[PDB]
Amino acid sequence: ISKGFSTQTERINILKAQILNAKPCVESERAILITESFKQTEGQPAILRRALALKHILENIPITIRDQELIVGSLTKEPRSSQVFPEFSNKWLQDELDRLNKRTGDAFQISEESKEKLKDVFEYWNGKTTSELATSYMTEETREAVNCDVFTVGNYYYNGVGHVSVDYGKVLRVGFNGIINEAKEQLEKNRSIDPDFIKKEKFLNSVIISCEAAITYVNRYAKKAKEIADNTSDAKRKAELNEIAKICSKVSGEGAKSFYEACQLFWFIHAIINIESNGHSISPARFDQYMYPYYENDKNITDKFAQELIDCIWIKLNDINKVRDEISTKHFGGYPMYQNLIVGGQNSEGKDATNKVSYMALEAAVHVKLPQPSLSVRIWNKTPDEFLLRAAELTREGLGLPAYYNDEVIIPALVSRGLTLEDARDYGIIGCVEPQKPGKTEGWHDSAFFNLARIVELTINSGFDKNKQIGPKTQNFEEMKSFDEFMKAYKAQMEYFVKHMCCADNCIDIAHAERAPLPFLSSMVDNCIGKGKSLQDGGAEYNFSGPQGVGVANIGDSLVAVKKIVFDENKITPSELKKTLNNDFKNSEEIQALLKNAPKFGNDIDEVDNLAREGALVYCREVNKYTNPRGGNFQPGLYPSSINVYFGSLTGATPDGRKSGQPLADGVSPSRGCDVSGPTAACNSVSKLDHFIASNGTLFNQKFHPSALKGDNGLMNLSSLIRSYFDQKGFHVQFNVIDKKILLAAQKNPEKYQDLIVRVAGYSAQFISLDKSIQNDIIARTEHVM
Amino acid sequence: ISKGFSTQTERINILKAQILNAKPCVESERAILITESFKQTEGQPAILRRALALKHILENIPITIRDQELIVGSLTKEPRSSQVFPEFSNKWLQDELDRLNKRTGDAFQISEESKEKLKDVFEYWNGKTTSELATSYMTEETREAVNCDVFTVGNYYYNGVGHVSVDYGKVLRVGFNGIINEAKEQLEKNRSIDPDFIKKEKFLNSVIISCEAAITYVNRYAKKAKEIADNTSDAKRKAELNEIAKICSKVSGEGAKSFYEACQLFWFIHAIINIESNGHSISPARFDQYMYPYYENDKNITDKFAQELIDCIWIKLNDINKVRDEISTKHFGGYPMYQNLIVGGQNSEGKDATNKVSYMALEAAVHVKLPQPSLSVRIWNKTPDEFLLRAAELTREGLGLPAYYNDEVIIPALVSRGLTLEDARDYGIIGCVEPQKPGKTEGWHDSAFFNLARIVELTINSGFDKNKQIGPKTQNFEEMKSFDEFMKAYKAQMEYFVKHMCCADNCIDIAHAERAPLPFLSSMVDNCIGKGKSLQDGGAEYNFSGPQGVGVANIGDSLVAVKKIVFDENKITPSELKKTLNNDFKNSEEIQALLKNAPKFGNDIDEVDNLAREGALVYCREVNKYTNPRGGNFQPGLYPSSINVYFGSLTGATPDGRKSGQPLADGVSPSRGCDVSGPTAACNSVSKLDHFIASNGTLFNQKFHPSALKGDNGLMNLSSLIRSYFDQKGFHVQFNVIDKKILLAAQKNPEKYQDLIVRVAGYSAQFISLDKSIQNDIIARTEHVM
Repeated sequence: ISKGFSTQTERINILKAQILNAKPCVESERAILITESFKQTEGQPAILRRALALKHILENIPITIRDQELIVGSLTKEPRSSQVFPEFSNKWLQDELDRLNKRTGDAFQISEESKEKLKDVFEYWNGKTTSELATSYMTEETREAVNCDVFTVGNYYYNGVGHVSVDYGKVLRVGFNGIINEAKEQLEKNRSIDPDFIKKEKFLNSVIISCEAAITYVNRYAKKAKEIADNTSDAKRKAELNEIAKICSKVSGEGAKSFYEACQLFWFIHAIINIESNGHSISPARFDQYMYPYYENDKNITDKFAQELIDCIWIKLNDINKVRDEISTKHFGGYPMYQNLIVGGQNSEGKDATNKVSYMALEAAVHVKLPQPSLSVRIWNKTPDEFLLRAAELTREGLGLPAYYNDEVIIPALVSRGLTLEDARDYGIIGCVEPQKPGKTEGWHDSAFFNLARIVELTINSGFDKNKQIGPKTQNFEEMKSFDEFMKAYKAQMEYFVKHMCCADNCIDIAHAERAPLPFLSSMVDNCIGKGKSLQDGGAEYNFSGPQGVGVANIGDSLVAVKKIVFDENKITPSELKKTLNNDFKNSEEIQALLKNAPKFGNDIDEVDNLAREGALVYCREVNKYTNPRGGNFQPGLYPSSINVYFGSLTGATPDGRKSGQPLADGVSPSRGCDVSGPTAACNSVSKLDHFIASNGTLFNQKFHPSALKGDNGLMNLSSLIRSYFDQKGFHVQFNVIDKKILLAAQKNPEKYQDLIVRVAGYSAQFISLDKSIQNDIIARTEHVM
Repeated sequence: ISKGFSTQTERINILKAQILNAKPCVESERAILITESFKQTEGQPAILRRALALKHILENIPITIRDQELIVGSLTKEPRSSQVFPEFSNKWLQDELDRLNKRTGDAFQISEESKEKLKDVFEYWNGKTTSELATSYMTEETREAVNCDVFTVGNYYYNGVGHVSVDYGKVLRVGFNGIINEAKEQLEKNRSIDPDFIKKEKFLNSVIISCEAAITYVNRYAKKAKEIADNTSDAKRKAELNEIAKICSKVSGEGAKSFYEACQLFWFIHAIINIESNGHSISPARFDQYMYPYYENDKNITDKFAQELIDCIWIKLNDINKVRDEISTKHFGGYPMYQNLIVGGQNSEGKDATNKVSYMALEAAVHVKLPQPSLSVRIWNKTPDEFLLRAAELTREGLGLPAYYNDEVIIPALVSRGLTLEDARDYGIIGCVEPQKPGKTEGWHDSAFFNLARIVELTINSGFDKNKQIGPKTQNFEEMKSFDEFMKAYKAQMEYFVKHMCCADNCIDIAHAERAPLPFLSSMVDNCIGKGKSLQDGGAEYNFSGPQGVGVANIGDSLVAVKKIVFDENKITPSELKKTLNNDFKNSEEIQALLKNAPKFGNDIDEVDNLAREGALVYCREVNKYTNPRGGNFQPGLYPSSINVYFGSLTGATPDGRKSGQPLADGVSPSRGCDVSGPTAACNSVSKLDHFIASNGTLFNQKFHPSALKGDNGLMNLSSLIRSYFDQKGFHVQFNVIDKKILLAAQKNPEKYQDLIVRVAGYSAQFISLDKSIQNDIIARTEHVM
């Protein structure tokens, strides 16, 4: 049953326009301030330096209240802009200062004045960043493996970590004063003559200073609100501002006690986190679970105003941005922050937890129609039908939202990783598809991207690449007589690179703990205050590291091709295939056709599906061998953000028929046009993979022609498709519902399609802000009907 | 049976004249070099920065070979001068640049050029020293306790740690190449995917770089030797310089294989240690045990040359110097380095270990007659009579040498602190009187000086001092009715300050580990290479921290006076005594007389000797409660260097009759002229203290009139005095044998007595280089006869 969606107030349109009409730029205030503070704390421990720096920033950072805002708090003067974080890395910025506004995608403006002020910043931070210490900790062998174009650990290397869902619920209940009082109590409790207390004390004091600075920050908006009110004409806007001033004053240090207060305090928590560090994927998680109580108890609010407040937060979540270097930008195209917000699911007791706020979140997506937040819904055996159908309506809107997650697979997967059953049932998603128990984890849910297809090249070329032996010298492909020998060489190549990728991640882990322990963020994740340790030092109850494998379909299709055509049927000799591949099928399209016609993943053909499964398993098993410095384990992920295009441009021709330089498959999805047996057959193939071991998450994309979702019948079919895929143990699925014509038009006349939103992989983005190479990949994806 | 001493070669007199005619100065080379290197290693981990800095220093530090030297290696161009160590502290130097000349005590010259060059040094190291981080780690309350004249933790706060006896024996056998290969083997052993290996690898690589730098340092001298030889006329000196070149070449990286090579390699090890850090008390320890094998196996050497070589080392040990701030200089007056070298004793099997070299060491002291090294002898039940008598002859020479140590007390004391019986039996002395198992310890043997008399003052004034409550507000003295109430208040004051002294020590401990881990020094102490941890990080097998209590006699005499005169006989009320003390006995000498006539420590009077024991035990028991960041325990020591005088000037009048500002007693010695019952009665009193608990060492001074050691009979009396004191469980004892008239003359005409050496406390010094206040204290010490 289609119910349709309500309409947003005019204010929502005003606010939305602010985001879309904004010209993304790089501001310099924060960079100046943090450098300023660090110059004065040279003789203080890192944790105190971080606390004092946050304090200096929050007391001097410019304060902005955009016109018509109900929820205030902006990190940059210009909307949808980015601050700078010199503490992690900055030389890349110094190199790109003049070509930032010359980008085809993810372009950023920067005044001549800002360029001038950053000079001193670059000068001071030379050798004092986390990225430089990280490099120093790595062995020479690891530094080389890092530059072989097999994997990339740049995410946490060039910028902050993030990828966490803080315990918003706790802070909303006790406010910043509560966090302070808790730290003060621990300080009293653990007082001791034991040397260990020395460092624990500095950590706790750092937490106090941080939350105190947070209280100052909120008060600053409180004062600014009045100054605007006193000089605003119409009593309506004046009245709203006086309310804002009043609300900010209360949630200044106290906990929320009304829905409005809860919304504002929630935003300040989220905002401050993004000022302390620029790691993205700061996910609100189960927003409907911790916000509902405040909605239910507020006896003076109307559902209309409650909805408007929510719509404002949806818009504020879009105001945050982050500038990355040229290369990294290809890994995260479309100004993505990946702030995942999930709705629905079950509670810790195993009962359904759908509530009104669950539905208001879905409604907001339609009211705002912006890339953020990354709206998601949890599905389980007892998911109410109305809820799943309502999510289906949203999907039909063509925003790529929401992403669907299967409780039936994730819960068991999390418990096997060490979470209690209660914590597992209460999971939220971080960034793209990474599950975690909110308020208790330091997951590092995206510590690297690993190119699986690249390993196939190395196996065929015995570790030799370009003009150097970059990987182990495994058995020559030419001398192989069985597929087993190929699989052993494949595993040997896999083992070597996974080892160095993880080792590299651990050096970066150490660097962050050594130069950038986060006092503020740590105060909201369990055990940090109790243990007197930061997140970087293992204070979290649960600790993980999550590296992503990219090219699942390419690996499955390649292995079956080598197995069937070379070793089984002997149509080609190893020596012939190797030459053909190294030559990119030049003067040998007969062999390419033979490869392209081989069985392909995504058609419910077990012979290939099982090799895609096994190929991925070799990767996942290698990752499970590793441990991080925080005492946690590494767990495999299979998602790609937008790196499948970049990775593909660095990979030669592969045994599945793909020509050199072409994009790799996205997530665990079948390759372009290879899934020619319908949506269902494709879901059956994907569900054959091991979605339990890849506990860091797997991503599955599917694109339907609009006609497939028309009418109630269309909604019914989408629900069946989803349920059927999840019953077979699928991890996640999300859908694009657009006509190819609209996308093509967008490429011709961007000006006319500024509000066009499309799903990339785990997140939605403004289509015209994506590089052409990413746009084309999306356009080329298989299009299904039901 | 006196045997007199042989005569040194003319060369020794020439080398000796170099030290005495030198004018101590502060050079700037090292300061410039380490600063330059640190600017280039900003992005490296601390351990690597320290390794690279040592490398840069050793490759560019001026090389110097003084005339007629047989053993080469000089740390400063000008003899007996000091290099600078900005990494620990340096602001104090900036403040004293212009008054280093005007000193009455340890005066240092500094060129106008050096002053200019240090400007950059001061500017760069701001906030980057160990002292600044140490302060930052301390709490508010601890910082205050540190600045109220009760104790001082300045030693390891302003400069390096040191106070260690490296495993010289090992390096002499395997050479620097041996250490390097051992580190390389460990690197291959421990190599694993475990995150912990990351930091261990950096440490081991740091060790390699350091030993490699040490190798090139030795080679630079090899090259310089020739460069000089090619420019010297008389074939005799030319031949020596060519021989020096050969030796430095072999010993360059390999172990010694002749007495000469052993002597030269020994000095290089010692010298380089003093280039990496300026922590003093770098003690050669059992020189006779590890040097004897090389002497015995050398078949081409004569005892005359072997002795000359030893005399050369003796002179070289006097070439090293260290500048300290005005205040610290009062704690360590006389240009002291406290390099303790000990001979005799038993081996790990419990058999006597006296050997030929044991005697050559004693002989060397008479040949050179300089303040260093701090010669000592080990004495036990089976010590050969000839040996003890020969040591007695040396004592008669009046150099203050040698210090005597009782194996019968020390061995048991060390075993109770955790050392195996074998390690304890192989102890050597660090600095003044601090015992340790060489090559396996990080003892921190002089982490602080605690003023015991000051606690008595705070007990009487209820923690109120000057114009503020600095200590606990213990029971008001005026309302005390029994001695028990007094002791309880005394313990309460003691507890409070010992707690903060130790906590402060722990913060400094952490600071050194965080900013100054030593790669080179650590490589020669057991478990460091094996554990992949530096000395500062707990790599040593044995770990301790040793704070010194000062004013034992003053505490004993004060407690018996309060007990007897006030509580037992009621001659005066508490209120009256308190008033009289705060008034420094003004217009109440009748009361002072009464206090001075009360029983005094040092006369074999149990009533007072026991309160001296008990008063000291309160201090010792408090210290035992604490542990350091390296997993070790704190152990009490009772010695004062020269701080008894400084501490005295900061202490008001005390209940024993001592007027405000007067020196406190030295070590465990009776106060000036209170021991009026002969040397034996004094020894009996001191032996009543608990010398086992004060495992960090106790110091006992005694001064005899020259007539007491005249003739063989005099030598036998001294042997019996020593035997009796040790049989009664005394820890240590040393004697000054000098005529009062000579010291007074030296004060009147310094120029005439430049070679006059006298015993301060645990070390001998050049009398004229000592400040007048310290000179007078020594002159005022009780003079005994036998």
